[PDB]
Parts: sequence; C-alpha cells; structure tokens
Amino acid sequence: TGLLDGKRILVSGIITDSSVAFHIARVAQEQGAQLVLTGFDRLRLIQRITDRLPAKAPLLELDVQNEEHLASLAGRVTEAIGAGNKLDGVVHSIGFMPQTGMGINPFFDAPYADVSKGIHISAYSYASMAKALLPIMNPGGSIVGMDFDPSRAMPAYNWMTVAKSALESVNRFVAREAGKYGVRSNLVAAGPIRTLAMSAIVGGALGEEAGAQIQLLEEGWDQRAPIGWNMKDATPVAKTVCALLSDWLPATTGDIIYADGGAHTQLL
Amino acid sequence: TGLLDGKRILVSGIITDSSVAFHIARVAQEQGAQLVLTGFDRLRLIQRITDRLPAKAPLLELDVQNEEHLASLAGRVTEAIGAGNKLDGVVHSIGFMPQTGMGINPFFDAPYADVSKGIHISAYSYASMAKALLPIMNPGGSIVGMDFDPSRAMPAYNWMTVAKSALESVNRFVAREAGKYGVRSNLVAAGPIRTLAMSAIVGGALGEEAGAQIQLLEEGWDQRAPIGWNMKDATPVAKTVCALLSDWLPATTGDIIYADGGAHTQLL
Amino acid sequence: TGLLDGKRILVSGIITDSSVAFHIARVAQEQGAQLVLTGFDRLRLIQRITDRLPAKAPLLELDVQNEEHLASLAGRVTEAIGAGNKLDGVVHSIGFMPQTGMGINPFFDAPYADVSKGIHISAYSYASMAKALLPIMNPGGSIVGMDFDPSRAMPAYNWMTVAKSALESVNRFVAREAGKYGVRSNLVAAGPIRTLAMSAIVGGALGEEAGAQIQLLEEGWDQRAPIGWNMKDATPVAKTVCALLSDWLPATTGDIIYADGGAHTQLL
Amino acid sequence: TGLLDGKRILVSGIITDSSVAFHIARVAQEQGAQLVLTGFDRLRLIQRITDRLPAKAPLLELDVQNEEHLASLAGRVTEAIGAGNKLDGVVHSIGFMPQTGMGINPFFDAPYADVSKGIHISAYSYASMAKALLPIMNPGGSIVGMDFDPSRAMPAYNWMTVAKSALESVNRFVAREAGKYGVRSNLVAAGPIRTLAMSAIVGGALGEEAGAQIQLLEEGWDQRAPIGWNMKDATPVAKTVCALLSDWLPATTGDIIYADGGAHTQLL
Ligand SMILES: NC(=O)c1c[n+]([C@@H]2O[C@H](COP(=O)([O-])OP(=O)(O)OC[C@H]3O[C@@H](n4cnc5c(N)ncnc54)[C@H](O)[C@@H]3O)[C@@H](O)[C@H]2O)ccc1C(=O)c1ccncc1
Ligand SMILES: NC(=O)c1c[n+]([C@@H]2O[C@H](COP(=O)([O-])OP(=O)(O)OC[C@H]3O[C@@H](n4cnc5c(N)ncnc54)[C@H](O)[C@@H]3O)[C@@H](O)[C@H]2O)ccc1C(=O)c1ccncc1
Ligand SMILES: NC(=O)c1c[n+]([C@@H]2O[C@H](COP(=O)([O-])OP(=O)(O)OC[C@H]3O[C@@H](n4cnc5c(N)ncnc54)[C@H](O)[C@@H]3O)[C@@H](O)[C@H]2O)ccc1C(=O)c1ccncc1
Ligand SMILES: NC(=O)c1c[n+]([C@@H]2O[C@H](COP(=O)([O-])OP(=O)(O)OC[C@H]3O[C@@H](n4cnc5c(N)ncnc54)[C@H](O)[C@@H]3O)[C@@H](O)[C@H]2O)ccc1C(=O)c1ccncc1
Repeated sequence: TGLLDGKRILVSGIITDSSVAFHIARVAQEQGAQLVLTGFDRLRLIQRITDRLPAKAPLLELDVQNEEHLASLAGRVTEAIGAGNKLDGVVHSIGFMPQTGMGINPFFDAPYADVSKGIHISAYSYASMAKALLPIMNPGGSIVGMDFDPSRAMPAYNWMTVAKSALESVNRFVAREAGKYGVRSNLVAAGPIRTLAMSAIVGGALGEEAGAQIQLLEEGWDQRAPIGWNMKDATPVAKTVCALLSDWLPATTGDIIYADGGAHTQLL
Repeated sequence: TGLLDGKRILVSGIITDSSVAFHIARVAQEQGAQLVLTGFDRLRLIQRITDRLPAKAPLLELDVQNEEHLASLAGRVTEAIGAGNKLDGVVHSIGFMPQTGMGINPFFDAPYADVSKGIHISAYSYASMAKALLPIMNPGGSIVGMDFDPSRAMPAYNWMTVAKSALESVNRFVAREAGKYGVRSNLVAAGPIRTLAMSAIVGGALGEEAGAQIQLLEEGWDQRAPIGWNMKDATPVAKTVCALLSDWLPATTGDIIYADGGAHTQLL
Repeated sequence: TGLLDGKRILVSGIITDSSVAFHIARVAQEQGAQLVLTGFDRLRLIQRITDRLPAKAPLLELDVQNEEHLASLAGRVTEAIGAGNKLDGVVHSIGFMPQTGMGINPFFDAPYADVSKGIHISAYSYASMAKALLPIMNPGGSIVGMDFDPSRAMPAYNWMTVAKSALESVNRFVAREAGKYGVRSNLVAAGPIRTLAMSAIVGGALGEEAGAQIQLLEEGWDQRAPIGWNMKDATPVAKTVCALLSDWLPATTGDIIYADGGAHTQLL
Repeated sequence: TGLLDGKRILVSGIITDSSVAFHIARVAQEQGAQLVLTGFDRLRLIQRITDRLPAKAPLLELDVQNEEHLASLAGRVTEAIGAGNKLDGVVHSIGFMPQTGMGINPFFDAPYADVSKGIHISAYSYASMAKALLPIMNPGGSIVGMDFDPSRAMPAYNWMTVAKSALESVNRFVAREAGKYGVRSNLVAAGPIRTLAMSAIVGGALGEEAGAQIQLLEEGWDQRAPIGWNMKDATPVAKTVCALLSDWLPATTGDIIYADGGAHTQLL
C-alpha cells in the first residue's frame, strides 16, 4: 500500500503549484511518503503553495548556492524528521539559467557569470545536495534529480542544456559517492512541461523566437513520443520520480530515466 | 497493495528456476499480477519449474520461431485469461545464440545460419511477440524485453551482443507500434546473472577463454557498479521489469532501463 | 599528394553512378588510391558504371551472401593487386532490406526470412568482408562500412534501421579482430543521399506514406544539420570515408563517423 | 601536398612540448598550415617552447577567462595573419580544473568557485573562442576542441569529467553558431596522454589514490583499445585534430571524434 510507504523524502524545488516538484511531492504523499520540503527564497509563498499537498510537510529553506544552508541542512532535516530517523529519498527539482544565456538569445552573449550561476544551481547543487544529505540517508535510499536530455543541442534552452549535460555528468559521480551509502542517484529526463516559466517563455517572455522554438520543440515532442507527450501533465514525471524513489528500480544508479513519452528514442 | 495488482501479464522465457523470467514471474506474482507463461520446447519441465511460483499460471507453448505458435498466441492467451480480458503486460525474456558464434570462439566463424537463428529468437521475436500480443493488450499496457547493454563490444558474447543491439533497435520500433495501443515497449538491460547457461559458460562449457572472459566481465561489473552487482541475484532485475510492467514508468517507451548496478554509467 | 596515395583499397557496393560507393571510389581514386572493386549480381552493368571512374579498377564479383565468393575473395584480390601486395583499405558500401519490411509498410509484417536477408547483407556481411579480407590487409589498414544512425527509430527504414544497429554492433567486434592486424574498422553514418533506390522510395516505390516519411526525414535533416545537408551530394560522405581510409584518423576504431551534416548532434 | 596546405590555423593551449596542442601545432605545420598560437600566462616560456615547432608562428596571449583578451583576439590575429586574411582552423586545447576537485580527492569537497573556474576554462572558453573567432573565419572552416569521453564517470578526473560533459554540450551549440559561417565545430576525445600534468598526477602530485586510478585508467585503455593506446604518443590525436581541421570531414559537426584507440567502443 503506497509505492513510497514509510519513506522519508526530501523534495526541493517547489516554487508554484505547477512546479514539477509540486507534482512529485503530491504523488510521493499519495504514495505514502513522508516529506520534508525545501524552498529557496519565497518561503511564505512556498508554504502557501505546499499547503495544497495532500499532507503537511515541514518546509525548510535551501538556497543551494548558500553554503550555510547546505551546511545546516541535514541538521535541519533530522530535526524535521526526528533524531534517529534518516532520509530514504531526496529530490532535486532545481534549475535556473539567467540572461541573455537561455532564450532567445545568443548563446555567445551569455556572460560566464550567468552560465556559472546556472550551472551552480542546476548541476553543481545536485552534488551539494547529495553531499549535505547522504550522511542522513538510509541504505536502499534514492536521490533523484530532474533532468532533460541534453545529448543533442536544441534551440532556446542553450546554456540550460549545457547545465543539464553537466548535471547528468554530476549525477554519475554522485552515484559513486551515493553507492557507499547504499544510495542510488538517478536523473529523470522529462519532456517539456508547461510550468509557469515555460508558459512564460512560450508566451514571449524571452522573445518571439525563443517562444516559437519551444512551441516547436513541444509539438515535435508528442509527435515523436510513441505514447505522446502531454506538456500540461507533470504527473507521468512525478510518478517516474516516485518509481526511482521506490525500491522498484534497485539496480539503477548514475542513470537517467526518460519520462519523455519515449520521444528521445525516436528521431521522427 | 501489489505493484502489479490486477494486471494480467504474459511472461516468456522460463526454462529453469534460475531463469531471469522465473524471477520476473515470481516477483510479478508477489506483486499481484496474474500470469500466463509461455515456454518453448520442454513444457513438462517448464510446468514442473513453474509449479514453484507463488501462484498457478497457465503455461502456453511458444516457440518464437514457429509462426503457427505466434499466430495462435493471443487466441490461446485470451482462452487462458478469459474472453473479454486482455493483457496488461508482456515479458520477453528470450534469448539464444548457437555456435561457434558466442564463446570462445571466433566471432568470424559463426555462420550466418547461426547468427540468424540467434537474432530471430533474441531480437526479431520481440517484434513477433509484440505483433501477436498487442491486439490483446490494454491501453496503459507494458511490453518488457530482457536486454544487456551492447553499445560496446565485449569478449565472449559476440553475436549475442549484436543480437541485443538489433533488439534494442527492434524495441524502439515496437514502441512505435505499441504506442497506438497505449502500450509501452521497453527493455531491461541487466548485468550478468548466474543463470544456468551462464554458470556453464564460466565453468568452461564454451571453452576456457570464454569462461575467463565472462568471469572478468562479472568482476569488472560490481567493481564498476556504484551499488555493486550481485550476479547470483536476479531479483533487482525482476523488480525493474516489474517497475516497467507497473504504471510507475508511464512516460517511458522505446527505452532501456539499466538494471545493472549502474555499471554502465561508470567506465572504471 | 593524394590523401590515399599508394593505398590499395577494395570498394564494394557500386551498383549505379549515384551509389555512395561510386563516389567513395571516385574520391579515393582522385586521392591516389588504387582500387579493386567488387560488385554483386550485375557485373557487366557495374563494369560499365565503373568505367566512368577516373581510373581503371579491377572489378571482382562479390555476393556477400555467397560463401564461395567470400572464400575466394582475398585470392581474387591478391591476383588483381599482385602477389606480395596487400589491401590498405576495404569499403563496405552494401545494404539491402526486402519487403514488406522497409516502407511503407508494417514493421510487424516483414517475415523473418526477409529481415534475415537484410541483416545478412547489411550487417553480417561486414564481418564476412573483414574475415575474407583482414588476412590480406596491411598494418595501418582501414575497413570502413556505410552506416546510418539507428540509435533512434524513425519512419520507413524500419528493419533497415535494425540492420544498421546490428552493423554498428558488428563493427565494434570487427574492430577487435581488425586490431590484431593493425587494422581499423569504422563506420560512416551518412545522412540521406538521393541514391536511385532512395529517389524511387521518395517517388512512391514503396508507397505514399513511405515516400512522404523519407521526404520529411530529408527536410528535417538539413534543418537540423548546423552545416546543412545536401542529399543530392554523396561527396562529403565519400570524403569522410576517405578520411577514415587515410592515416589521418589513426586512433579511431570500432567507431562511427557521422557524415550527416551534424544533424545527429541536434534534436531540432 | 599537406593535409592542411594553405590553411591558417589558430592553436591554443601550448604550455609545454608535451602539450597535446604542441603536437597538434607540429603536425598542422608539417601538413602545411600556417599557425597563429595563443598562450595563456607564461608567454616567454611558450615562445621558447614553440620555437621548436617546424615553422615560426606568431604567439598571442589568450587568457580565456580574461574578456579583454577575447575582445581583442580576432583583431590581434588578423594583425598576425594579415588584414583580408581569415582563419580556416581554430584549435581549443585548453583545460584546467583546480583543487580539491580533481584527484584524489573528494568530488564533494570541490568548492563551486573551483568547479566554476574549471568549467570556465575547460568548457565555456570553447564558446568564447568560437565567439571571438568565427567573425574572422572562412567558410569551410573548422573549430576543434580537445575532449575526453565523459559519458561515464571514472575515478580521479571528477569535476574535469563534468567540465568535459559541459564542453561536449557547448560544442553542439557552437556547431549551431559555427554553421552560419560555414564553419564546423567538433571535439576530439583523446585517450589519456602522458602530458606533464598527467605524469605528475600518476607520480602522486594529487595523492596516491589519484595516481593509482589514472594508471589503472591508462592500462585499461590500451587493453580495451582494439588498436592499443600509447599514452606517450600524442601524435595519433594531433593527426585526428588535423583530420578535423582538414576538408576531409566536411559533413561532421557538433560532433566528437574519438582518438582513443577505439577504447570507448569496447567495455572490456
Ligand atoms: N519543461 C520543464 O519544465 C522541465 C523541467 N525540468 C526540471 O525540473 C526541475 C524543476 O523545474 P520546474 O518545476 O520546471 O521549474 P520551477 O521554476 O517550478 O522549479 C525550479 C525550482 O528551482 C528552484 N531554485 C532556483 N534557484 C534555486 C536556488 N538557488 N536554490 C534552491 N532552489 C532554487 C526554484 O525555487 C524552483 O522551485 C528543474 O531541474 C528542471 O530543469 C527538466 C526538464 C524540463 C524540460 O525542460 C525540457 C526542456 C527541454 N527539453 C525537454 C524537456
Ligand atoms: N547474464 C544473463 O543471464 C543475461 C540475461 N539477459 C536476458 O534475459 C533473458 C532471459 O535469459 P536468461 O534467463 O539468462 O536465460 P534462460 O536460458 O533462463 O532463458 C532464455 C529463455 O529463452 C528461451 N528460448 C530460447 N529459444 C526460444 C524459442 N525459440 N522460443 C521461445 N523461447 C525460447 C528459453 O526457453 C529460455 O527460457 C534473455 O533475453 C537474456 O539475454 C540479458 C542479459 C544478461 C546478461 O547476459 C549480460 C550479458 C552480457 N553483459 C551484461 C549482462
Ligand atoms: N540515403 C542513403 O542512400 C544511405 C546509404 N547508406 C549506406 O551506403 C551503403 C551503400 O548504399 P547506397 O549507395 O545508398 O545504395 P546502392 O543501392 O547504390 O548500393 C547498395 C549496394 O549494396 C549492394 N548489395 C546488395 N546486395 C548485395 C549482396 N548480396 N552482395 C554484395 N553487394 C550487395 C548492391 O549491389 C549495391 O551496390 C549502404 O550500406 C547504405 O545503407 C547509409 C545511409 C544512407 C541513409 O540511408 C540514411 C538513411 C536513414 N537515415 C539517414 C541516412
Ligand atoms: N590525458 C590528457 O592529457 C588529456 C588531454 N585532453 C585535452 O587536451 C587539451 C590540452 O590538454 P593537455 O595538452 O593535456 O594539457 P596542457 O597542460 O599541456 O595544456 C592545457 C592548456 O590549457 C591552457 N590553459 C589553462 N588555463 C588557461 C586559460 N585561462 N586561458 C588559456 N589557456 C589556458 C594551459 O596554458 C595549457 O596550455 C585539454 O582540453 C585536455 O583536457 C583531453 C583528454 C585527455 C585525457 O585527459 C583523458 C582523460 C581522461 N580519460 C581519457 C582521456
């Protein structure tokens, strides 16, 4: 009863109710997991968002660039879950890439300070979280990060794709570390999901050509997906994360599960 | 209650109690699936083997090279599961590669008749089964085949690796077909499992250098696996198959889940 | 002077003057290679085609399914090139997939006899040729086969994609064998080239939907290619084969060079 | 006469005479290319090193983290090569990863400031160089960066592997940009080369376990390589870079050529 029954799971990256992490949290709760959530900057907001989750979850502040947040995370979570209790699950659902770098908008014009911020938050923070959290994880545990397939360049996502390549590589190293703890580390490569940032982009937040490109990306995904892809539905990805959080992929680590409708297996 | 609760699942490829498919079947049953099994040539044997499964399952003959078996499969399974009932799950756990082709034993010396047999049974039969069975599958359904990662050549497995490359490619096409039915098609790439054939090979069935190579392959796997690999335990793979058979990887098709301890993410 | 100056190179697979192998041969000759050609069934035709090459080349019959052709190849080529002379280069530019299997036309409807023929000629023949020819190759030698990227399923090519997956896998094994001889074995993954068969397909030889699909494949290639792709020009692929035949990729084997305009690095 | 005859080629990353870029430069010169070299911090040293090249080459300072260096590069090179002359070739042979991050030495202990420096110099600088230099490149041009295969985690290289994953991803984006100029952008994934830094590491510069690991990596490479790998010889990689710099891989971009002895195609 419950895929995640009895599992304590930290889920980062809720910012709105359309956040992939919101759905992960909701599905994890539906599946019996006890959550601790982390949020970055707008904690009153995140608290209010997360109140809609089917169960209460302690919400902790984690700015993955901080250091002090990271240093105290583990302490703050064992406090939230009770001393002598450890994490079974950690969800990294964190990403960010500044400007220009990202849409439209010339790849070449992103200053390294921005790329570096993006990679910090989007890639390196995966190692950071695993470092902060593996000491309070149980054998049989699972770390899952949110990915998208960056093995081919694409329009618009630019430096964010680079950040995901870095992340996928970080993941395979976290796996090496996580393994000593009996902990899996895996990524879920999602197809495009109409998250608030994503609808803003397709709406022209980042320029016409950025939005046009993402819309094209979305349509081609779905077409390519042998089972289709619904970008308005984060649930198939929430669930895939949960499958990774579960004991049902026990021999899978340093790996990437594609929750993308199979689009990446296809070409056309 | 039960990952696979209420699911009707055909599981091929039980030949002994150390068959990966035996474990898949056992775990599937533990998880509430109702099975139909297929067996190839030694049905009295397979019946006797499968009696040890936690639940009875109708056993059907399927020689995947036959044609008549394939043509009548679907009819025979709807008979076994009851008219108006369809499959939710199909497990292809079938492989075979003759001689020389396979260990030791020169790759170049395998006649095409043997390679072709191997690919028939090991790769093409995946399309065959999906063809025979998709007409009696439910939307939300899942086809899983047993794979090993053939993206790099290795000693000993030779033509069988080629057969797995062909299979992985067949899988991505079955996905296209399966998708029209709302059915996923995926592969599980397992690490080496001490199946009876495999212990025979490491014992020198196919020559000293074949066995030496597989033993080396086994050790390097485990070392590479950030979570280790236990070749004597098919369970982590049974379970991964079940995860694919479940509704917990709903956005994954034409794909390969590596139940290999993460060895393939590693290098060294 | 001449990329391939002083190199003896066997080039298979000329059937017309729009054959990729015709261009390979022409470019190889322009680059100073001395060729031996093999042709399959229509040798008077192939002789007449190959007369247009900038230099004469002995033409040998090689039906890669034969066995006797294979057994006598090596003898027939050392005869053509002079005893005490060996091959430096071997070009496999051979492929074939029967019906239905290939366009339109249901993947599931290709009988294994056809798939097996396709894989024989398209994949296994790569091992066959390397087996026949490595005994008459020089250290520093190079075997190149013609590939297309089958890592993702696509419309229309179906079983031929499977055949290319098998081939890529065969290639990595031939590399292991070739290596003992100081010989590289590599594949060139070409984008779509308007070869006579290919224009026939886009013209509806294999049905409307087959042709529509290939045309779509062609356009998307070119769009995806950061340097574009001209399907009417086999030359960039001829040249890439030559680069592999040369001493300029000396540390590359079991590998695939994508002469595809970079389309495969792109997504969209 | 000369693979690179008449080509103007910028080659970065000479620091010693065992630098991969030194060999690239030497082979490029042997092949008729006219070089402009860039060097980072020790220009008197680099000048003295580069005096041993078979031909004189203007040496320009390029600290790829600078910005002003980048902004003025293009101007400084057109000055070195003569107004109305453009680059045909650009070689990025630049990498760096600080401490701990790199050997031994816990992956988790590298502060982001160090990782970010590493990625700046090792990955982002590839975009930087392409940005600075594409405006002074000729159609038919070629940008080549030095890579190693980071698709699997490995001991010791840690954050540097991540940096290479980022680089490979950067490369596929530079390809998109380079393409508008008729310029290819590709990476060469080299096996391990006993460069001065590398011998220092295997000598214990970074700790015993770092050196042990690299030595193991080196041996396994060579064993895996169907044509062997000689880590003391950068020439097969110099040459592969040259092949990319040449017109002989005209349809290859956003891509990675493995000059690794085929080790990456192998497993074991
Ligand atoms: N379409 C998508 O929404 C998408 C999302 N993801 C991943 O899902 C994860 C969650 O993203 P989301 O839910 O879409 O976006 P979101 O904006 O809801 O969440 C991102 C989260 O990151 C958090 N964050 C930002 N900075 C920090 C910081 N310093 N410290 C802590 N937290 C911080 C932020 O608070 C927010 O909660 C990210 O890793 C995504 O990159 C992965 C892939 C896709 C997808 O982008 C895609 C893209 C291109 N091709 C195919 C598929
Ligand atoms: N070590 C392993 O045992 C191994 C097994 N698998 C897959 O698991 C599946 C089951 O294999 P197993 O359980 O090991 O072996 P098994 O001998 O128990 O089962 C193979 C089954 O195929 C059946 N079969 C043979 N011919 C026919 C036919 N004409 N019609 C119907 N059925 C037929 C046969 O009856 C038997 O039940 C096969 O696809 C394997 O290739 C996949 C990978 C690995 C693994 O090999 C590996 C290999 C190399 N590197 C890494 C990992
Ligand atoms: N578009 C293309 O033309 C294409 C061609 N190639 C490869 O290039 C090689 C040459 O093909 P081609 O020049 O297009 O076609 P072709 O018809 O000119 O040559 C095929 C050759 O195979 C020969 N052959 C057939 N049967 C036998 C036999 N029993 N023994 C000996 N020879 C035999 C036949 O005589 C002919 O000379 C084949 O391996 C192709 O698959 C590889 C890829 C592509 C490309 O197909 C593509 C496809 C899908 N996505 C992307 C790119
Ligand atoms: N073994 C190797 O030496 C190796 C080298 N490469 C690449 O070859 C390229 C050259 O490296 P190398 O010749 O070995 O080392 P090197 O120390 O000779 O050259 C690195 C160059 O980078 C330069 N550099 C550093 N910082 C800056 C800066 N701010 N601005 C401008 N230049 C700067 C530095 O001056 C030096 O000339 C780098 O991209 C390497 O990463 C790629 C792969 C391998 C290989 O590492 C390997 C590794 C793991 N698995 C398999 C193979």
